[PDB]
Amino acid sequence: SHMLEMIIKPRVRGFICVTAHPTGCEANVKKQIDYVTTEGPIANGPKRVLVIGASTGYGLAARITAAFGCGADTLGVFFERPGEEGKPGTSGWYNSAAFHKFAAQKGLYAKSINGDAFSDEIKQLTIDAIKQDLGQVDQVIYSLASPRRTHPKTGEVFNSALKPIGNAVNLRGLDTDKEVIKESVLQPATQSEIDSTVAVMGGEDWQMWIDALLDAGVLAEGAQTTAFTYLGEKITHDIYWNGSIGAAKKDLDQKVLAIRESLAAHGGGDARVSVLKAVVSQASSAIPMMPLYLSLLFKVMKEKGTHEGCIEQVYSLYKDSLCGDSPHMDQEGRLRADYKELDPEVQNQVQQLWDQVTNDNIYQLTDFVGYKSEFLNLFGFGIDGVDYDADVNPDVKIPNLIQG
Ligand SMILES: NC(=O)C1=CN([C@@H]2O[C@H](COP(=O)(O)OP(=O)(O)OC[C@H]3O[C@@H](n4cnc5c(N)ncnc54)[C@H](O)[C@@H]3O)[C@@H](O)[C@H]2O)C=CC1
Ligand SMILES: CCCCCCc1ccn(Cc2cccc(N)c2C)c(=O)c1
Ligand code: NA
Repeated sequence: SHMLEMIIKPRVRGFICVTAHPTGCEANVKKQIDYVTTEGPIANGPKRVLVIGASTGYGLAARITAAFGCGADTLGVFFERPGEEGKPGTSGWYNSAAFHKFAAQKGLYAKSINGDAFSDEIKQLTIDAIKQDLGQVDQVIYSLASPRRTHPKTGEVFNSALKPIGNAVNLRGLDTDKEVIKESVLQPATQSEIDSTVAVMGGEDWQMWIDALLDAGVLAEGAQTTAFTYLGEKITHDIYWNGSIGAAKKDLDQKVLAIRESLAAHGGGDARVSVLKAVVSQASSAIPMMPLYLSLLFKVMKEKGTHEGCIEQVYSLYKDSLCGDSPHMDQEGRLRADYKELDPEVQNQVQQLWDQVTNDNIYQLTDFVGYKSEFLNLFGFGIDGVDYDADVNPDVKIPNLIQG
């Protein structure tokens, strides 16, 4: 059986960790669950939840909160690679395998669909799943993060860009491989790259989802949907909020209105763009700015007692705003969970440290240690009480997994 099993260690290829540890991912999922159950149940939550992008990061945390905080039956959709012999699957695959296992232990429904959520096919499989099992869903979480989209009608492949708009920008960053503070310049996005980014990360596909569920009649009265967004501090504004990715996020703000209008006449349902804080994710070393900003932010927020990851954010988002008696609303009608990051004193401290960090003082000025630990945690590595010396079978299976 040693030929079918292997010792799995991190392998970092060009800022991407290309391995994932199944036992560690299970431990990470369990830790997120134990957080939710320790904090306690959430009153008045949805009971039948569809999460689009349910295998990692914020969508995973939404699934865990819905299931183990609100007691929801959950249907998840994601796009992940199964493990095979000699070849660890993606962290999201192992995460979902662990979710299904823990859901069943607690007697909660868990079914998942692995495939392209941008396609009509997957929307159909999802509809069919709800009809057979749930009747309808009360809540739809939209949490896809993707670099590309195949348009379901036209077949066109759109690619997102992470560029400023207008002028080129100098962005200070941390190269996590060489452990050097260094700057690079990004050229402004072309109108074409802006439209492509809005096609991928804007709100059309979210619309196509809520319309497809409606046209099939699988949405309960008083239903609710939310898509996640990031606004960030002024230091991220040039590249994020006012760049190509921010153009996409602003498209979401123009989608959420037609969404809310349709659900509000439908038993007083509701729809909101929800704004969340920056966290370490699979794509954090997309641009070396993110690791530097996270390392700084983690240190500052830890000194204030306010540091959080995905599960802490989404638990509050559900308890305070999605299901709570005091929604934390902004001037635009967005739900906000990100205010501890945007606190003026935090921004100021992060901004002051930003111009001071050098190769020599990274560990004295920042929580780069913490960034690295959370980044490895995502793939199931560096976790407490996991025996990393033991052989493991990378081919972990998932019951009630529809493969599309
Ligand atoms: N990571 C961060 O600091 C923040 C992210 N957000 C927003 O939260 C949302 C979730 O992002 P993360 O948690 O970072 O992403 P992530 O990479 O952890 O997860 C994205 C999910 O999308 C799924 N997915 C990607 N392409 C898909 C496809 N074609 N079809 C089906 N599933 C697909 C992945 O399987 C995964 O379940 C995004 O809208 C992001 O912009 C909001 C605030 C900050
Ligand atoms: C400089 C770091 C500040 C940005 C951190 C918050 C953040 C981090 C990741 N993402 C997802 C994302 C951001 C940028 C490019 C791409 N492709 C994707 C999927 C967000 O939307 C938001
Ligand atoms: Na997600």
